[PDB]
Amino acid sequence: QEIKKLVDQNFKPLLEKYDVPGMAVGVIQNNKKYEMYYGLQSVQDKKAVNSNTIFELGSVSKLFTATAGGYAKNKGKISFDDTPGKYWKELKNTPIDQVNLLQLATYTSGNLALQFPDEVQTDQQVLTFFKDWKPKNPIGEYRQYSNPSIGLFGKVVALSMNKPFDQVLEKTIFPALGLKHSYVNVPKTQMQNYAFGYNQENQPIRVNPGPLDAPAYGVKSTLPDMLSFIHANLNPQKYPTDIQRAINETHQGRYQVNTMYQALGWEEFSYPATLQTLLDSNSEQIVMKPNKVTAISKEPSVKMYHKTGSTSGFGTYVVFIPKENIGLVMLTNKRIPNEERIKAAYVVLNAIK
Ligand SMILES: *[B@]([O])([C][N]S(=O)(=O)C1=C(C(F)(F)F)[C]=C(C2=NN=N[N]2)[C]=[C]1)OP([O])([O])=O
Repeated sequence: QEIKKLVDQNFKPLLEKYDVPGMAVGVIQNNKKYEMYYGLQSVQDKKAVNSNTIFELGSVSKLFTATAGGYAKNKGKISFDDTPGKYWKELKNTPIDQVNLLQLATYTSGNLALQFPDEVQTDQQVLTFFKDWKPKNPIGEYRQYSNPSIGLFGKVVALSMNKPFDQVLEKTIFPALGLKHSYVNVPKTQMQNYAFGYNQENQPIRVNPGPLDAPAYGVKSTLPDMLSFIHANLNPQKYPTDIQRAINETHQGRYQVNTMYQALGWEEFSYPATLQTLLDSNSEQIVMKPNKVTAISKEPSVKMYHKTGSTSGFGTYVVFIPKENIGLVMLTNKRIPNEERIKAAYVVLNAIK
């Protein structure tokens, strides 16, 4: 009743403030979905954002990679104590076959940065990168937010399931989540629904191919689909047994970096959380530098979870709180500062609770 008015108060000004052509905000509360749409999926085409608009999720893709890993661990196909060598035959007995599937997933190999270097691109020279991989920091002790790390994990998960990564998500994970319009590759019959992203010059753009892009930042979805994914995270008991387990796996905190608990993809906090706690989670320091991990001391009673994502032309934020049975999704076709994403959501979900 007030939900639409709250989103209007808190999300709608951001379109003018950052010259964002288009935005989709979804709220799910007590199993009722609310969708709110603003502006255009394509400026040049004057095509409006609607329930069919496909946006790039950026690193919110990692939540799908994490979920696919939980599914594989609960079908017996993998173990999070394993190392890559067990699956990627060409890496076995190399120094990367010393780091385990969990550590890759949660960014602790000691020696992986946010990107593969630009020169790495083909299937052949990704293999060579990890062959010549040599340690630096103490395996398992330092959190380094990393596309190569989680990418490796996804590629491994795919190996364990026999099928390439793109097929794991589209033939296995997305259907098991009831998602009808989420893709690693947008088919031809859906290109008309794929938004333009818009860069900082407001030029229209879409995501560039890169090494192990699919598992790290390569998923595209709609607002109804993302609201179903949040529904699943809030109420997994209803889903097939194996995806229930996969989902519960993604909620288990593994370590803390001060006040952010790292789960499989999801960031976890004690609920209620202060706004500032939610922001610090995505600081330069956490995001860009290595940081020393600490074991979980206070196991939070009531937990919330979040994740940001960005491609060059798109912004995503996703948040849910199990015990309040509430969640939010924001999708945009121009990046806005992570902090503005996190803050508007804070004010809406509080105002409703
Ligand atoms: B993720 O979405 C990964 N972010 S990223 O920083 O590695 C990244 C970006 C961008 F800089 F936008 F974030 C963009 C692209 C891109 N590739 N082709 N077109 N754009 C790839 C990676 O997590 P967070 O939210 O922390 O940035």
